[PDB]
Amino acid sequence: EIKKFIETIKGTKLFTAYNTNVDAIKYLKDEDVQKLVDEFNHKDIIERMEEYPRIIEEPLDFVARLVHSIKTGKPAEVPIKDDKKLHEWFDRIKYDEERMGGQAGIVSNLMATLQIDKIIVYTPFLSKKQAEMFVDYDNLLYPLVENGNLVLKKVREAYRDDPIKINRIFEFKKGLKFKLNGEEITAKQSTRFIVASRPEALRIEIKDDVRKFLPKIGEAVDCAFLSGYQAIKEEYRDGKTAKYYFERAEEDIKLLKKNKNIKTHLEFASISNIEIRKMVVDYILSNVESVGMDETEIANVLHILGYDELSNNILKDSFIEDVIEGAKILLDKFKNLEVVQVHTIYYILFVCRADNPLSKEELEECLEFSTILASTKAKLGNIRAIDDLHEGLKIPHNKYGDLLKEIAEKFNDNNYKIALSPSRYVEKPKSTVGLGDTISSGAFVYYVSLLNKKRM
Ligand SMILES: Nc1ncnc2c1c(I)cn2[C@@H]1O[C@H](CO)[C@@H](O)[C@H]1O
Ligand SMILES: OC[C@H]1O[C@H](O)[C@H](O)[C@@H](O)[C@@H]1O
Ligand SMILES: [Mg+2]
Repeated sequence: EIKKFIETIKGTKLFTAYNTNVDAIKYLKDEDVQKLVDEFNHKDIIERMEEYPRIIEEPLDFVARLVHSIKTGKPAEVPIKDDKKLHEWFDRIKYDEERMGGQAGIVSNLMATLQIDKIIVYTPFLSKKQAEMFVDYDNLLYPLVENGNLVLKKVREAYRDDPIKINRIFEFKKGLKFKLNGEEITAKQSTRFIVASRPEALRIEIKDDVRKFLPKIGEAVDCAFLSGYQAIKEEYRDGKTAKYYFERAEEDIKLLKKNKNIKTHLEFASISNIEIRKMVVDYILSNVESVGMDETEIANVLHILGYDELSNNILKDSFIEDVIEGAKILLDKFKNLEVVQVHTIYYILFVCRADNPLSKEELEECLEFSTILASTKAKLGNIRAIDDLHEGLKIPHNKYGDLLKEIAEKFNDNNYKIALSPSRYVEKPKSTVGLGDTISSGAFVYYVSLLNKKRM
């Protein structure tokens, strides 16, 4: 059964862009949080939470948004300003581990670990330290231009004297507790709060040298997993703007498809700036075949598209019926879209049109594979070998499963195909960062694999 999953994906080839970084991870304990809040007047924390800062300019902004994430039990990603004083305050924190971060980095590593035929990863900065966090696999490749020719080089050997990007990941578990202004706050969910660096010099783009060869890169692969748009700023000091990078990124997608119509996937993320979030919808979502979102992310998209009541209902009640309705709206709105994927702590869902070449059972097989990856990663923290997948396979489907599945399954009809795999939930997960990327990329690569297998 693991064998069979691995065989099925082996011939699939993947391009991924644009974001790789170091994720410096802190596993928060009660006392770590208590110490963070005790550095401030508890009243100042409550007042700053009322303001809801969407960018971290001083440590109090961080503490406010972290408490908010713990209290609501919801993940968030919030950018920092680049100043020294703030950067240094964050360095005094003792991190427990460093690992590959960023969608394109995590997905690359996963697919190298799973031993698919080829992975081509692009990111603009590739320092030695960064490159050496990639998995050692001869067919995990980075595109270089040498004497006017495209060279695909093993990523770990392709490094140069580039700067390094570091994001800071604050992981907490269900049951974590602390006191703020007399109130004991207890985490009801295990999740993570991300402090996002957006270094001025690091652009979400393919640089001109490589960009000339995007069509050839597309022909070399079967599909593309794209993300990183979440770090685009409205303005750069050199006068470039979000619009410039978004127009360019939309064109990247057409260039990739120019000589081969590969499947492309957008992975959404928590995007603090609502103007950037809108641009991801307008420029990227409109041009891809697959989209991966959590529940909050689909609500956010729906709100951008003017479906305010449905989006707020999703946020409020998380009814699977409402999520499905939202997915259908996306399918109806975006003709290029073939599959809408939503993942929550309870399930992963695919919504497709009836005309999709895959059957409902084949869609299910994609999701069942993906859930094994995600639960393995939740248990161990990392998927280091194919053999690790036996961990995920031991964990049973969560107790809401038959029920969620039953509800969703009734929306299969003449117009739409729906598949749902309940999560295989682990009470005390080692970590949560990258679980979505793991599930989304697994499901998508499996989907592409089954399409191509059927086409022959
Ligand atoms: N504690 C956990 N234990 C096992 N699996 C987990 C989690 C959590 I937190 C999330 N997930 C799985 O990751 C996917 C992305 O949220 C979800 O869809 C889900 O499959
Ligand atoms: O999916 C997890 C990744 O996604 C995010 O968008 C973060 O920027 C990155 O730090 C993290 O590794
Ligand atoms: Mg995600």
